[PDB]
Amino acid sequence: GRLIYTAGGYFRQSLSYLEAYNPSNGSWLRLADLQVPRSGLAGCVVGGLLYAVGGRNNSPDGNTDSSALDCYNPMTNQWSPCASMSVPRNRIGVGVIDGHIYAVGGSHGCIHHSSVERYEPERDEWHLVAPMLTRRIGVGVAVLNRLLYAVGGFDGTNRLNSAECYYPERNEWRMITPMNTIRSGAGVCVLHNCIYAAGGYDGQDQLNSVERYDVETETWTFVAPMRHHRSALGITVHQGKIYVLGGYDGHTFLDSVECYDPDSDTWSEVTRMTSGRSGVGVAVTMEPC
Ligand SMILES: CCC[C@@H]1CCCCN1C(=O)c1cccc(-c2cccc(-n3ncc(C(=O)O)c3C3CC3)c2)c1F
Ligand SMILES: [Cl-]
Repeated sequence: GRLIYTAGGYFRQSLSYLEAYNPSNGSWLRLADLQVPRSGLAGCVVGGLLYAVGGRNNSPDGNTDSSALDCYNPMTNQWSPCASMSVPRNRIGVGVIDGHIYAVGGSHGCIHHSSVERYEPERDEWHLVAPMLTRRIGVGVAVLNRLLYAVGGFDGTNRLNSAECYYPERNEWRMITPMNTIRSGAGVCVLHNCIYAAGGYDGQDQLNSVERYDVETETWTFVAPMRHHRSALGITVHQGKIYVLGGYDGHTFLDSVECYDPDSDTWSEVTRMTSGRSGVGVAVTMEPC
């Protein structure tokens, strides 16, 4: 079976937790801690390995933005460092295309990045690619049909409803239709032919709303809202269903995990994380041993 891995996050300070949830039986497993606490990171999987990318260690002894890439092997339950990115990237978004990891946007202190870089596991090397048209931190990233989408975020001055697409063979970014909602620190993922954007912060309030972009019609449509308003949520897809994990609702660091069934257009509570946290990294891969 395949598990939903949550890495890092934030509650009082940045966290080192790695925990795995099994939708088939409801169980949570605590696995090997990250070597360095981090929130505002992203997770992804390549070749069955789990990668934790970017973030920041918010800690009583100082705050340090992360350029780190670290690899977790479920076969061994061990974290291994990989090559670091060109720059620290807190509140990062990532996407995988053709076995390569794209790191998108994020912050380094007051620097809000438009830059983008690509990691090649076989070479353990990062290389910069074309920058986005917009500086974006708290950016949602997804991949559909081997194209990379950057959705919403914060540009240093304003939260954004805008979104853009990267065409790898042209090394070029182009704007797409903006969302109907300003969203920073949303969860963004792909399901079927659609890019979903769930929650986020609009400048005044945390959001429960969810909308999706159909690449064939170039339009965004709202679907059913989540049960919990949330920003800095984790999101992933497991067996054709969207899962959202944790985040902040303006009041509480949520332990709520919700899942979306596109066929019934309904959200339901599925489990609680072992403790409330925001700004996790999430991805799906095989069971450990
Ligand atoms: C010291 C951190 C406090 C912070 C902010 C105030 C509320 C308590 N805190 C969090 O819960 C938190 C902690 C770590 C990371 C994140 C995190 C993750 C991804 C994206 C963004 N992100 N990126 C742009 C924006 C924006 O506001 O436009 C955000 C916030 C709307 C989410 C933020 C956290 F939110
Ligand atoms: Cl932060």
